[PDB]
Amino acid sequence: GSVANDENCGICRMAFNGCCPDCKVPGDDCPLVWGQCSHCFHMHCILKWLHAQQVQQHCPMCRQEWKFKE
Ligand SMILES: [Zn+2]
Ligand SMILES: [Zn+2]
Ligand SMILES: [Zn+2]
Repeated sequence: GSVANDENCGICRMAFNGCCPDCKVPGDDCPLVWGQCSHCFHMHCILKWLHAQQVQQHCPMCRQEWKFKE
């Protein structure tokens, strides 16, 4: 669990210090992407979330215009 840990994604609830679920990559070019806010999701993941669904663009969590923050 009931703890509030933001160290885990929301789409695949994985540790930012790990490799994507659908990606068996060792750890070379598979980092993560952050948003306007603490929001931190895996590039490929999030990217696909918005790159697959054009209907809604608003962040998958906040109602703010999804921003590909650095
Ligand atoms: Zn990956
Ligand atoms: Zn966000
Ligand atoms: Zn993800």
